[PDB]
Amino acid sequence: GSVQIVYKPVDLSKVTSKCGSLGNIHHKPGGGQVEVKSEKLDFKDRVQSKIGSLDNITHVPGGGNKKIETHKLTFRE
Amino acid sequence: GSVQIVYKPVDLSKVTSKCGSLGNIHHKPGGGQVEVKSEKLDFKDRVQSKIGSLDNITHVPGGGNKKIETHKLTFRE
Amino acid sequence: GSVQIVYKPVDLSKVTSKCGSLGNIHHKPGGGQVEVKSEKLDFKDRVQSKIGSLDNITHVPGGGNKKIETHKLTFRE
Amino acid sequence: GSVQIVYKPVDLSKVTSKCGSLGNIHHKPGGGQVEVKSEKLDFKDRVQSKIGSLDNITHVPGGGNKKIETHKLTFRE
Amino acid sequence: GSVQIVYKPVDLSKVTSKCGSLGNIHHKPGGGQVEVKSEKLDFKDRVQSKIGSLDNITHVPGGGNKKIETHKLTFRE
Amino acid sequence: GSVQIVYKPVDLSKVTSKCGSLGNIHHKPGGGQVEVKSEKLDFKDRVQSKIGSLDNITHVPGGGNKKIETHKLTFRE
Amino acid sequence: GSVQIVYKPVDLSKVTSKCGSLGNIHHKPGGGQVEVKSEKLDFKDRVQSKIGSLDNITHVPGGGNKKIETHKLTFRE
Amino acid sequence: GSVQIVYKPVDLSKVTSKCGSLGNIHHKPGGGQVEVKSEKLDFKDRVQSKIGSLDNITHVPGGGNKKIETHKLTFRE
Amino acid sequence: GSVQIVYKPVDLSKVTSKCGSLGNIHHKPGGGQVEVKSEKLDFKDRVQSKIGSLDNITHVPGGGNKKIETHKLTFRE
Amino acid sequence: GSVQIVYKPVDLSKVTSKCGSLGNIHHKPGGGQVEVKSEKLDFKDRVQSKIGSLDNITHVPGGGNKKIETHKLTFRE
Repeated sequence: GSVQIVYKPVDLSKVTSKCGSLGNIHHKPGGGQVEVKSEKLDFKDRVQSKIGSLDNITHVPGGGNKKIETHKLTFRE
Repeated sequence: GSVQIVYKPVDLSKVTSKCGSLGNIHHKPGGGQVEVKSEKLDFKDRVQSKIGSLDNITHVPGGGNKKIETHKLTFRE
Repeated sequence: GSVQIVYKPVDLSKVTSKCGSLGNIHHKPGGGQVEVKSEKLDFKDRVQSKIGSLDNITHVPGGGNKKIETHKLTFRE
Repeated sequence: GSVQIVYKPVDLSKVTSKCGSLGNIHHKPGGGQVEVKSEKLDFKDRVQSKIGSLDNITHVPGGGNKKIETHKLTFRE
Repeated sequence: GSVQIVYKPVDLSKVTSKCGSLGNIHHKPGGGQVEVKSEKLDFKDRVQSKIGSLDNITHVPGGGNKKIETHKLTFRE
Repeated sequence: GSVQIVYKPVDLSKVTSKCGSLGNIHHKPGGGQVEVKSEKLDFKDRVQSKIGSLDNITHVPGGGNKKIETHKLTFRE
Repeated sequence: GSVQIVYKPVDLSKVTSKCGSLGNIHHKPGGGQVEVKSEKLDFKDRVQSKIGSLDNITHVPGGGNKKIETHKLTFRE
Repeated sequence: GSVQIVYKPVDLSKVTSKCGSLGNIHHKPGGGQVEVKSEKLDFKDRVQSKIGSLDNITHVPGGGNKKIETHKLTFRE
Repeated sequence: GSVQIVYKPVDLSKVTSKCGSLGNIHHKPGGGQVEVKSEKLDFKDRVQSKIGSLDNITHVPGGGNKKIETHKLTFRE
Repeated sequence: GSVQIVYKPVDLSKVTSKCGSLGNIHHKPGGGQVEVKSEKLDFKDRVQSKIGSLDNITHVPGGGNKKIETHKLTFRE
């Protein structure tokens, strides 16, 4: 029993953007107050906890085009 | 018993955008107050917890076109 | 018993957008107050919890076109 | 017993939009107050809980065209 | 039983962006206050905890185009 | 014409209060938002204006007994 | 014409208070946002204006007994 | 015409307070945001203006008994 | 015409307070943000302006008893 | 015309306070941000301006009893 597998995907996609002028952005967060209480904490795996945070993020990219592509081939016998 | 598999998808997609002028954005969060109470915490897996947060995000991309593409081929015997 | 499988999908889709001028956006959240109480917490899987949050998000992309495409081929014997 | 399978879908769809001018958007949330009480919490699966939140989202994309396409081929013997 | 596997995906994708002028960005976070209490902490895995943080991030890239591509081939006998 | 005026009021009043125990008071205002617009403003007298305010007052006195007493004698000829 | 005026008011008032125990007071204002617009402002007298304020006052006196007493005698000829 | 004026008010008032124990007071203001706009400002008198303020006052006196007493005698001819 | 004026007020008032124990006071202001705009400012009198302030005051006196007393005698001819 | 004026007020007032123990005071201001804009400023009188300030005051006196007393006698002819 012969098994033949051909895996030749083709991609020619394009992801572009144009923006003539970009600016004049104001970000003025007005403070705040946060309080958290805990006693026991157990993390044993791929964990990404985030406890008691006060964050401000100003994200202004001229591009920001995102492309994700995943290929997977599994063979079992 | 011979098995033949051909896997040749073709992609020529395009994802574009045009924006002549972009700006004059005002973000003024007015504070706040948050309180959380816990005692026991057990995370053992692919967890993404987020406890007691006060966040402000200003996200202004000139592009921001997103493309996700996944291929998968599983063979069992 | 010979088995022949041909998998050649074709895609030429396009997802575009045009916007001559974009701006003059005001975001003024007026604070707030949130309180949460818990004692026992067990997360063991692909969990995405989010407890006790006060968030403001200003999302202004000039593009923002999203395309998701998934292919899957499973063979069993 | 020979089995022949041909899988060649064709797509040439387009999803576009035009907007000459876009702006002058005001978002003024007037605060609030939320309180939640719990003691036992067990999440063991693909869960997406969200407990005790006060959120404001201002989403203004110049594009925002969304396209989702999924292909699946299952073979059993 | 001979097994032949051909794995020749082709990629010619492009991810570009143009932005004529970009600037005039103001980020003025107004302080804050955060307090966290815990006693026991056990992390034994790929953990990425983050406890009690007050962060401000100003992220302004002229490019910022992101591309992620993963290939995987598993053979079992 | 002789005029005789005798002005001898007598006061022995008492204003007391007793409170054995006083406490456990919670004041949690949930933010808000107020906007006022004006152009011309003229105040020329004993004025006590108050324009565009967002106030929270927590007033807990153990005493708080108030006594006001005014005497006035006017003579004309 | 002889005029005789006697002005001998008597006061023996008392204003007291007792409070055995006083405490456990929580004041947690949740932020806010206020905006005022004006162009012309003229104050020429005993004025006590207050424009565009965001105030929190926690007033806890153990006493706080207030007494106001005014005497006035006017003679004209 | 002889004029005789006798002005002998008597005061023996007392203003006291007792408080056995006083404490455990929490004041946690959660930020905020205030904006004021003006162009012309003229104050020529006993004025007490206060423009664009964000204040927090924690006033805890063990006493705090206030007494105001004013005497006035005006003679005209 | 002889004029006789006798001005002998008597005061024996007392203003006291007792507080056995006083403490455990927490003051935690959570920041904020204030902005004021003006161009013309004219103050020519007993003025007490206060423009664009962010203040926190923690006032804890063990005493704090206040007494104000004013006498005035005006004679005209 | 002889004029006789006798001005002999008597004061024996007392203003006291007792506080057995006083302490354990925490003052933790969480920053902030204030901005003021002006161009013309004219002060010609008894003025007490205060522009663009960020102040924290911790005032803890063991005494703090205040007494104000003013006498005035005006004679005209």
